[PDB]
Amino acid sequence: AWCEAKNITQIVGHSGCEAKSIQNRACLGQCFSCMPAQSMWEIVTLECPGHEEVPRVDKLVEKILHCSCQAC
Ligand SMILES: *[C@@H]1O[C@H](CO)[C@@H](O)[C@H](O)[C@H]1NC(C)=O
Repeated sequence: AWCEAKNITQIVGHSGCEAKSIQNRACLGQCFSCMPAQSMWEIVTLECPGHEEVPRVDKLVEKILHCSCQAC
Protein backbone atom coordinates (compact mmCIF):
# COMPACT_ATOMS: atom_id res chain seq x y z
CA ALA A 1 0.00 0.00 0.00
CA TRP A 2 1.15 3.53 -0.79
CA CYS A 3 -0.32 7.01 -0.93
CA GLU A 4 1.32 10.33 -1.78
CA ALA A 5 0.28 13.99 -2.18
CA LYS A 6 1.47 15.03 -5.66
CA ASN A 7 1.96 18.63 -6.78
CA ILE A 8 -0.67 19.89 -9.22
CA THR A 9 -1.78 23.12 -10.75
CA GLN A 10 -5.44 24.03 -10.13
CA ILE A 11 -7.91 26.66 -11.35
CA VAL A 12 -9.44 29.00 -8.78
CA GLY A 13 -12.44 30.71 -10.40
CA HIS A 14 -15.60 32.60 -9.53
CA SER A 15 -18.59 33.80 -11.56
CA GLY A 16 -17.84 37.21 -13.13
CA CYS A 17 -14.10 37.19 -12.21
CA GLU A 18 -10.77 36.27 -13.83
CA ALA A 19 -9.69 32.74 -12.84
CA LYS A 20 -6.23 32.24 -11.37
CA SER A 21 -4.15 29.10 -11.19
CA ILE A 22 -2.31 28.07 -8.00
CA GLN A 23 -0.16 25.19 -6.72
CA ASN A 24 -2.05 22.52 -4.78
CA ARG A 25 -1.64 18.76 -4.25
CA ALA A 26 -3.71 15.75 -5.20
CA CYS A 27 -3.80 12.33 -3.53
CA LEU A 28 -2.42 9.45 -5.57
CA GLY A 29 -2.10 5.93 -4.23
CA GLN A 30 -3.01 2.28 -4.09
CA CYS A 31 -4.45 1.23 -0.71
CA PHE A 32 -4.56 -2.58 -0.26
CA SER A 33 -8.67 4.91 -0.13
CA CYS A 34 -5.87 7.50 -0.54
CA MET A 35 -7.27 10.71 1.01
CA PRO A 36 -6.00 14.00 2.48
CA ALA A 37 -4.18 13.50 5.82
CA GLN A 38 -3.07 17.11 6.42
CA SER A 39 -4.52 20.29 4.96
CA MET A 40 -4.57 24.05 5.46
CA TRP A 41 -6.28 27.11 3.98
CA GLU A 42 -5.25 29.97 1.74
CA ILE A 43 -6.92 33.18 0.61
CA VAL A 44 -6.86 33.65 -3.19
CA THR A 45 -7.83 37.10 -4.50
CA LEU A 46 -9.51 37.08 -7.93
CA GLU A 47 -9.75 40.26 -10.02
CA CYS A 48 -13.24 41.00 -11.42
CA PRO A 49 -12.80 43.46 -14.31
CA GLY A 50 -15.99 45.18 -15.50
CA HIS A 51 -17.44 45.22 -11.97
CA GLU A 52 -16.43 48.67 -10.63
CA GLU A 53 -18.17 48.40 -7.22
CA VAL A 54 -16.81 44.91 -6.33
CA PRO A 55 -13.59 44.81 -8.41
CA ARG A 56 -12.16 41.76 -6.62
CA VAL A 57 -13.19 38.81 -4.44
CA ASP A 58 -11.29 36.63 -1.97
CA LYS A 59 -11.86 32.90 -2.39
CA LEU A 60 -10.92 30.54 0.43
CA VAL A 61 -9.09 27.47 -0.86
CA GLU A 62 -8.15 24.27 0.96
CA LYS A 63 -4.54 23.24 0.27
CA ILE A 64 -3.68 19.52 0.57
CA LEU A 65 -0.28 18.93 2.20
CA HIS A 66 -0.15 15.14 2.77
CA CYS A 67 -2.26 12.09 1.99
CA SER A 68 -2.61 8.67 3.57
CA CYS A 69 -4.50 5.42 3.19
CA GLN A 70 -7.68 5.77 5.25
CA ALA A 71 -10.96 3.83 5.57
CA CYS A 72 -13.54 4.55 2.81
C1 LIG B 1 5.85 20.61 -4.42
O1 LIG B 1 5.47 21.97 -4.13
C2 LIG B 1 6.24 22.68 -3.15
C3 LIG B 1 5.67 24.10 -3.02
O2 LIG B 1 6.57 25.13 -3.49
C4 LIG B 1 7.72 22.60 -3.53
O3 LIG B 1 8.53 23.29 -2.56
C5 LIG B 1 8.14 21.14 -3.59
O4 LIG B 1 9.54 21.00 -3.82
C6 LIG B 1 7.34 20.48 -4.70
N1 LIG B 1 7.69 19.07 -4.82
C7 LIG B 1 8.23 18.52 -5.91
C8 LIG B 1 8.51 17.05 -5.83
O5 LIG B 1 8.50 19.15 -6.92
